[PDB]
Amino acid sequence: VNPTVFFDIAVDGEPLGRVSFELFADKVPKTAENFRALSTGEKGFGYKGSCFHRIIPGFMCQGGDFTRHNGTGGKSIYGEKFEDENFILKHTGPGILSMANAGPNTNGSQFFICTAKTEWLDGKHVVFGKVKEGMNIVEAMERFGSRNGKTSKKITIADCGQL
Repeated sequence: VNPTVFFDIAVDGEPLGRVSFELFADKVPKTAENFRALSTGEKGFGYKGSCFHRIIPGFMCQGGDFTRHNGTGGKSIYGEKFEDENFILKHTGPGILSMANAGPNTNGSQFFICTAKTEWLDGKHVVFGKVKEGMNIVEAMERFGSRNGKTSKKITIADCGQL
């Protein structure tokens, strides 16, 4: 019953592979629904064609800024921003999907996929999903990051949607 969404990832336009996520709609329904709808594009905007702008190996891959492509944009399906729904789930290790923010109650569209345990984020970022298939593809993406987060090649969501 929890939804599954996919991203098809490309590297300088060349297909890399597919990542699928389970969204924890049973625990964070509002947050899960935002990501789901942005991944299908059903509200007329969303993730398709957007990039992963910041990738720090051994930490995380951050994306979802589909309006400015650099970490300073994005919007939710509820408006520019929405509240921190709850902090029931924790950042327990690689594969966790979590909301980026700029302060309390400032969730938009930006998210990150953790490639390490990031326990210091517990209670500050809302965890709402986890990689189900294709963690190997996230690992391959990570190799195009750097210490300061700039990517060596352009990493994009070529297609996405719901499975």
